[PDB]
Amino acid sequence: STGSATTTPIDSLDDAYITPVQIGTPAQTLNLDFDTGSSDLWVFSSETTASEVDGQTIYTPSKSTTAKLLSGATWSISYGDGSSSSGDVYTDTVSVGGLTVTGQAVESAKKVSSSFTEDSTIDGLLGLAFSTLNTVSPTQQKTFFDNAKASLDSPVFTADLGYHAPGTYNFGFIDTTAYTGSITYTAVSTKQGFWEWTSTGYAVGSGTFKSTSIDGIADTGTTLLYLPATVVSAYWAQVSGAKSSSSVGGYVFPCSATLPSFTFGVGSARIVIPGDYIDFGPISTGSSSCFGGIQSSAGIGINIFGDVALKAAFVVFNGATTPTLGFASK
Ligand SMILES: N=C(N)SCc1ccc(CSC(=N)N)cc1
Ligand SMILES: N=C(N)SCc1ccc(CSC(=N)N)cc1
Repeated sequence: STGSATTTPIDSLDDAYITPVQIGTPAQTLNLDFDTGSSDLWVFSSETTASEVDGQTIYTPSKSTTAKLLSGATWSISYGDGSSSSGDVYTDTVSVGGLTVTGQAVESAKKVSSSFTEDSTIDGLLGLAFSTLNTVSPTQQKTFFDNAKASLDSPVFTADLGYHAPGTYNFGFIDTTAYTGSITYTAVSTKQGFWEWTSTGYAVGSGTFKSTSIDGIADTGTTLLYLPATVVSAYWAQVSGAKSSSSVGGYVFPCSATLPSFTFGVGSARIVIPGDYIDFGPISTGSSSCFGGIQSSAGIGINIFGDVALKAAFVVFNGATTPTLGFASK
């Protein structure tokens, strides 16, 4: 089997991407944030504290004839931005782009933090990291991908995120029309539960490539590209007037600037992030200071190849017995 679903930016800045997901019988369609940096499928629901729901579509398990309460199971998770959510667990039928899993753990939120409430466009998360990170207790649950894998034509999924445009998540096949050139595969460590890999270096604009190992994670659930301070300083030094702002929380730059590209290495291959992809727009409405899309990972404890990087590529998440990642230009 295979599945194929379109993923759409939530706003004009590509702050996150949502993908429609069918849950239950009859189907209830929710728009979820597919997150290769976590491993829980959780949804706003009829159980969510009423004051914490503001415009999201909810899952109502009592209206699904295939929903079953997973007795005694609870979950609780935190995200890189300090947001969090928690609740109880059902199993139900979940379909993505025509691919169906029965018995998928659907984590129903009883509580969500304010940043989830305030974002009406995201109805929950669909985790695609390794199932060892799943938070359900006392019996850990498998991700949608893990549950689907045995049925898939090939044990892979692919991320093809758009820049200010829709893109695609495919399960079970590699669309050879969706990329240029070849896919370069690279080793993954699963020891932290992430799609963790080592980039072979970087270049800024038309500058020379610096060969240096950069360990980090392929994370569709993080918006920006977080890299070591040395790398990020080298990038922003090429932008007149750019500075690191302690009060804003990162590098900012004049909105009048034209940004240079940023290249990262995948083995001997090179993925080029166009400069425009690094512009995250005014720091506050009406400002002429703009927020940068490449930020320091110092203090986060890991480098993160988030959407800024991934959207410049066609990315294969190969979930064979020894997982690997693939990257192609597009
Ligand atoms: N694990 C560590 N000690 S590094 C801290 C860290 C790890 C992962 C993320 C992204 S989580 C996500 N995409 N839901 C953010 C921060
Ligand atoms: N806690 C605060 N000082 S402001 C909290 C807050 C953030 C964002 C908005 C606009 S998005 C919306 N209304 N859903 C409204 C309130």
